[PDB]
Amino acid sequence: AKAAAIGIDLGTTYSCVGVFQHGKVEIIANDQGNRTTPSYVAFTDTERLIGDAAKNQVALNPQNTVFDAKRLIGRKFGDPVVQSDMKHWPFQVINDGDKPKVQVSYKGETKAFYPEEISSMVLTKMKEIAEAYLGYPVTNAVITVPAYFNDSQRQATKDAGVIAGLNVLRIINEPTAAAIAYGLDRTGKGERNVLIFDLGGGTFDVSILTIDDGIFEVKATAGDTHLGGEDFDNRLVNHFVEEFKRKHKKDISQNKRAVRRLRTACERAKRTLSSSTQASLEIDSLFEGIDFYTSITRARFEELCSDLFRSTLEPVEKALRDAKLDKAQIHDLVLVGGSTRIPKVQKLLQDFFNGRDLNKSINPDEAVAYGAAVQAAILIKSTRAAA
Ligand SMILES: Nc1ncnc2c1ncn2[C@@H]1O[C@H](CO)[C@@H](O)[C@H]1O
Ligand SMILES: [Mg+2]
Repeated sequence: AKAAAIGIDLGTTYSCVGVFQHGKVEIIANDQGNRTTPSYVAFTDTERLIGDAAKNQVALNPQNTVFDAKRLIGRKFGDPVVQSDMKHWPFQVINDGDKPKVQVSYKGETKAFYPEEISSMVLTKMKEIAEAYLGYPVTNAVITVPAYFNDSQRQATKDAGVIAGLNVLRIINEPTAAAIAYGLDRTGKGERNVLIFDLGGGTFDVSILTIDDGIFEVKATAGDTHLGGEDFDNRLVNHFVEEFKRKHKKDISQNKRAVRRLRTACERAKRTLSSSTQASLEIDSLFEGIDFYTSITRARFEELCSDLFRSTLEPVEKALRDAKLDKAQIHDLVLVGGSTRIPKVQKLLQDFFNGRDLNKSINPDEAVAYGAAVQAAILIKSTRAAA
């Protein structure tokens, strides 16, 4: 009779929704079969597109396709971070009372939205994905945020849930949700130190938590808000642009279609390289009707991104220093984020911890949502105590 509650990982680049029922979690696929959904919203003269449909039409509608709203949420327009990020976005960000708003063309009008309004559209889609699986309306949810988010950012995320028609049970930290997915808070009495290594599409976060009798304390947070999978895609694209120049004596960089098609093929070859030692790249008529059929080895990809992968250890060292803990004092190392599938990244972290095994038995893309779904199921319990 009681509807299930959902756990939502409201990500910078992608979001994910889960439900915990009968001792098991289901990470829910959307109608296109994807277990993760782009945190994108596109506006046209006739439609508001959310998720895959928005991301899939970004190439020709860059001014009216919004993404990265999580980088603006709960911040001031005057913030240096906001002014820097704006230089990289094709959509307009406006100033309304020292608060940023995204401005687009939508259904015949110029319209401006607060970041919480864009995130409420992403949350609306995640709610619908869950309702398609459950077969009934969903209202209760736990939403996750980065551990470094302040009160303004947490409140703006709750407001996004409220606008989406969701009752927000709690806002919980992303690394806490990942620890809950592994049941790390169920180890009973005694302090447990957990390091969460979160490398995603566009961000990198390291968090150290101490858990005692199910109570969490964030001991340190470090990372780089501008390091992730997209930076590795960028390195591959540069390598291929150079290769094309070498073979055909043409620079393909100015044709946006060629660069986009190359970037899309690069990202897929990158995924293959996590499972195979080689990946072929085949593109028909990339530039001036020339087919670009080539290959790349895992060793070459690792060389291309080597400095980026190595740089992930600096925040790990910093977090350990800030938490006042030695490497040997960390009980569990947990991998989160799609980019942690890269073998070289796992090797570097393992070597840093002198050969320690890494927790990766839960899909890295889904661990945060999984933990949020477990917490949501706990929070809606309303049993009266037996005599
Ligand atoms: N198997 C994989 N190997 C490497 N990167 C991956 C893999 N799966 C997903 N990613 C990356 O994780 C990020 C979040 O989806 C993206 O940058 C994506 O390219
Ligand atoms: Mg994330």
